[PDB]
Amino acid sequence: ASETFEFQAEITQLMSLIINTVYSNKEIFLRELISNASDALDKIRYKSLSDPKQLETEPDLFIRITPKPEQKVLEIRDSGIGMTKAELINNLGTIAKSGTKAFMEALSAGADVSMIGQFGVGFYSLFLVADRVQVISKSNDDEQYIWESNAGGSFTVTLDEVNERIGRGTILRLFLKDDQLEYLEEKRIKEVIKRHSEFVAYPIQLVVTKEVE
Amino acid sequence: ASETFEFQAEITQLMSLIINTVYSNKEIFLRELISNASDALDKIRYKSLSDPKQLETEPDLFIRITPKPEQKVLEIRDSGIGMTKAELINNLGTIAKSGTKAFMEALSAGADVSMIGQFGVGFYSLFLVADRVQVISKSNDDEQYIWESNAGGSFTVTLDEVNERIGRGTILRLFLKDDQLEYLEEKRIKEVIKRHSEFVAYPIQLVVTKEVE
Ligand SMILES: COC1=C2C[C@@H](C)C[C@H](OC)[C@H](O)[C@H](C)/C=C(\C)[C@@H](OC(N)=O)[C@@H](OC)/C=C\C=C(/C)C(=O)NC(=C(c3ccco3)C1=O)C2=O
Ligand SMILES: COC1=C2C[C@@H](C)C[C@H](OC)[C@H](O)[C@H](C)/C=C(\C)[C@@H](OC(N)=O)[C@@H](OC)/C=C\C=C(/C)C(=O)NC(=C(c3ccco3)C1=O)C2=O
Ligand code: NI
Ligand code: NI
Ligand code: NI
Ligand code: NI
Ligand code: NI
Ligand code: NI
Repeated sequence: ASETFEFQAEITQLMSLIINTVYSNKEIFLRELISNASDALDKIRYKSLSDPKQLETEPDLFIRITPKPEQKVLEIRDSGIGMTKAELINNLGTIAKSGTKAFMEALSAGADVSMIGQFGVGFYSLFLVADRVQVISKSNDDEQYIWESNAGGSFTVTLDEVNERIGRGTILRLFLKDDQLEYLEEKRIKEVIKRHSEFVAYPIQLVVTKEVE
Repeated sequence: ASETFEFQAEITQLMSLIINTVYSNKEIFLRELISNASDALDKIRYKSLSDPKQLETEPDLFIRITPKPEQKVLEIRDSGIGMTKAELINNLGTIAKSGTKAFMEALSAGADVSMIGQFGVGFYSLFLVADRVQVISKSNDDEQYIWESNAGGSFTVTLDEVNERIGRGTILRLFLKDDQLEYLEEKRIKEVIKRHSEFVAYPIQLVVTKEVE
């Protein structure tokens, strides 16, 4: 029925630094979320070694990118390990994150945004291209939940009685900024993926809507 | 929380005649559901003439066909008028339907299955290719509901706390028979649509998943 949570202070700062920022190489947000997806797919594949039944909820391991042009939305789905309510809460904003400080200090010094991934806060690069995100997620150990943020000071978390059922995993639902609609285009997606996500152990799927004529 | 309803007797007979049937031209089920979609799109476009706000819930008028190969499922979506709980109940199985009798008598006499559409029971041709259907629907005048049938003697109707939100309209979710998986293939869909659905006033979209390599 949907709870509101406060962002740890530094995490709010990080998000502002990013959402309010010029910078050409915004395309990196795609490497970052594909990198996350991949990590999440590794984790369930590995968990499944001693627990084969964990795969039963969704046998197929993939990454799938669905531009929804109509809604100015882009979605990155993975059939990875997914995240519980508690995980969404703790890992995505309430708890003091590993390198949020360190990363901003590095930016102060002239570091390239590109590095965000190496500080373990790559997730937040999605604010380069988006003013709202929903992380929708289904872990084998909990119900499906939606974490939502507009880069403000808080996020909500809501039991998901609204989205298609993910069997297991996570959909990143990016509400793209108006200047950033190029990331809805098939050719632009293939380009970024080919150039900067060359070594991914899982198939990357791209959902394309074509009018039959 | 999901109610069970009985099929009017003749409607049960019709469904058996169809689901238990040889016959080459099964492809007609596609004409029939595209024909329905179109009718449903006409109806809201027309309703919108004196009530422009009816379009607000989903401004775009389209038909969209999404083969889900993984789940052996094919979906035909329309952004048409959609159907209420009561409508799903009355119009799709509990009430004595216009030409269900007449149509079966016509089949007894040697009529081609193709004609089902002209008896106003084309909907049931989907059992040519499918052993389970979910009709999921969102009318402007009610919540989203799922009507479900395996061709048996009954259907259920359930408040939809499980599927993506249709803004307005209907998704036909066909669980294809194992002999009928050709209707998952892009080329097969374009063929049937081009040959037998040549004159449709609305764009027909086909969702294709392609692996980026
Ligand atoms: C040491 O674990 C890792 C953490 C610490 C926890 C958050 C891990 C999570 O706990 C529940 C969980 O184990 C998930 C698998 C989470 C993943 C990676 C993502 O979700 C999925 N499923 O797509 C992502 O939301 C999309 C979640 C937040 C990640 C943020 C903050 C990051 O920028 N980076 C990050 C990692 C990483 C991997 C590759 C590049 O960076 C990473 O390995 C981490 O922060
Ligand atoms: C005189 O209205 C019509 C009826 C009688 C009522 C059912 C109408 C419905 O009441 C609420 C409603 O007005 C919807 C718009 C329903 C549509 C057409 C479909 O849903 C959508 N939205 O895709 C379909 O489920 C997919 C529903 C059942 C239809 C069956 C039984 C049919 O085989 N045929 C059929 C028509 C038809 C049109 C073209 C070819 O055949 C038709 O015009 C009819 O039965
Ligand atoms: Ni539009
Ligand atoms: Ni916007
Ligand atoms: Ni580049
Ligand atoms: Ni499979
Ligand atoms: Ni089956
Ligand atoms: Ni033909």
